[PDB]
Amino acid sequence: YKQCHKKGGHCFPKEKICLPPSSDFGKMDCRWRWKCCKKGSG
Repeated sequence: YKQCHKKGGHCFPKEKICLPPSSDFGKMDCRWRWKCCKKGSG
């Protein structure tokens, strides 16, 4: 919501696929062990 939203993404745990496989962010403004995901074009 804070850092990731400028790019445009939602938080998901550290295990699922961020599809398309391009913009997967690490520790953004999620919690300690979760990540933020954004698509490319799809």
